[PDB]
Amino acid sequence: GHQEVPAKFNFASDVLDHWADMEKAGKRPPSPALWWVNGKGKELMWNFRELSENSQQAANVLSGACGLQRGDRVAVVLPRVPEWWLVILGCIRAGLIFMPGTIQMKSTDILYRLQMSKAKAIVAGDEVIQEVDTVASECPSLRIKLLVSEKSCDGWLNFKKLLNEASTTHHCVETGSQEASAIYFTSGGLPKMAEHSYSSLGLKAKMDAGWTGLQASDIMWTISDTGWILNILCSLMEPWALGACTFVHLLPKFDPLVILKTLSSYPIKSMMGAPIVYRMLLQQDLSSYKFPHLQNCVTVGESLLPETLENWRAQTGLDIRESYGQTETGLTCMVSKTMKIKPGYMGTAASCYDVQIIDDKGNVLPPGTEGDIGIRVKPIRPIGIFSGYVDNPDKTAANIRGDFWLLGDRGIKDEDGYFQFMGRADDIINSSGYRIGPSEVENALMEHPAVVETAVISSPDPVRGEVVKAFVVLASQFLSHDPEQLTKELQQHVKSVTAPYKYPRKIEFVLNLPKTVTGKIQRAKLRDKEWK
Ligand SMILES: [Mg+2]
Repeated sequence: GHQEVPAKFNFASDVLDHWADMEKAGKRPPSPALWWVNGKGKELMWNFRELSENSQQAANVLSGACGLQRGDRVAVVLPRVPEWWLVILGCIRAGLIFMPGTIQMKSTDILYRLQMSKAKAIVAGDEVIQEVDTVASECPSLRIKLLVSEKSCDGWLNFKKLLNEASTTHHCVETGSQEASAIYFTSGGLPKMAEHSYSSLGLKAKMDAGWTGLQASDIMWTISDTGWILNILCSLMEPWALGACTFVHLLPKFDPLVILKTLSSYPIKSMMGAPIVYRMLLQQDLSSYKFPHLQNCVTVGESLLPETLENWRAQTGLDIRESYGQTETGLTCMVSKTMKIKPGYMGTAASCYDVQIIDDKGNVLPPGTEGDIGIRVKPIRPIGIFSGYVDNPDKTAANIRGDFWLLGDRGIKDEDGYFQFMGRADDIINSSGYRIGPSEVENALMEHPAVVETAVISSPDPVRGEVVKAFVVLASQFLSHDPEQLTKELQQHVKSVTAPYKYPRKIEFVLNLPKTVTGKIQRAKLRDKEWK
């Protein structure tokens, strides 16, 4: 379709500079925008005027000292240091396409991203420059290497010193609402470049703002890798749309006790994290570290188990409000602060998204019927949807069904419009003309004492083309058991707790299962290998 958006939009000029201006005018006291701590005694805080000044300095470093021009792509690979926030704002101000990536990336990942994006610059931290420098020389478009570090390195520009020398006045580029602001690499096959516009990030953020329950004089802590689109949406835009403060902890180790201590030691009122953050915190006896100031707990990235919600309510007296989204769509469904929580449901449509469950032809289905979760993008493409996969309109096309952008997830919608996540459509198993969800099978296997962990996928079958296969991590108590007899026992066990057509006709015992950094089982990785 197409959009109904203002011609121009820029988050820095249209949002952040408002708050800076308000301070300058005495219309609001100097208010914290960014509070950073390293957990080792170093803290730093910018009010909105200082944030504006310092990010105008960043824009000047980038546009002036490094000569990056409007439309230039800037890889950003930083830990959780304030310079990530300054650099991203710097790019927004200067009209540069920022391309965030994780500080954990290896040189192969870096080479692929730099080459695929034809990035003209990389802004990197100490911890990744050795990896970058192994491959930087094979990226002919890469002209600028900006290092954020307390030290200098030959061949790298010293960002922090350049920042200090830069002018605090930068004329914000009058960016178009639909002009490219960022590229986030997915994994859809090989990683795709999801391009977002100034409006699909910033304007959408402005419209979503406060769904978390955050208010103007509050502090939000989003716990995120700086490379994840979560970081732009919730660490940067949500609080700043509201003129609230974003709290950032270096959090060099994902240390649940550091997290608890932090929540307990700072006046943090809202937090966002992946469900694993909450499950980890629940592995603590939270009771030595009360956090009475915390009011709002939100989560995205994985299904929030009803048990986790229950057990967080138990221990903290707080809700966890779930949200749902992907790189291409940002915040798609959420439980906002005023909405009742339905355990196992991820809420209702964002923000002028029309989210529906749709059938294989693209028709809206009635409540209670499983289909494909989609966002209506015809006749009008809503604000918040990405602009397309860069250099790949076919892959963008392939994900549109009728009037709908397919998220790739199955779902059901209840009577009040709440969505229940029913798994990745690509994880459904097609055996002997039956569709089989892996979750029921995995859940079945999990009831058995021998099974500590399991992942159920398709396996190519001689006789039936595709079969149900289970990878199982054994309880140590069953390591001694006969693999063949145990295999028949588990199948007998599944045949007997679910429709027998669902049972795993193959079982492989493994010592671990591949998982994301947020602890999600990577079934596609297992399925890939499993098909030669
Ligand atoms: Mg068990």
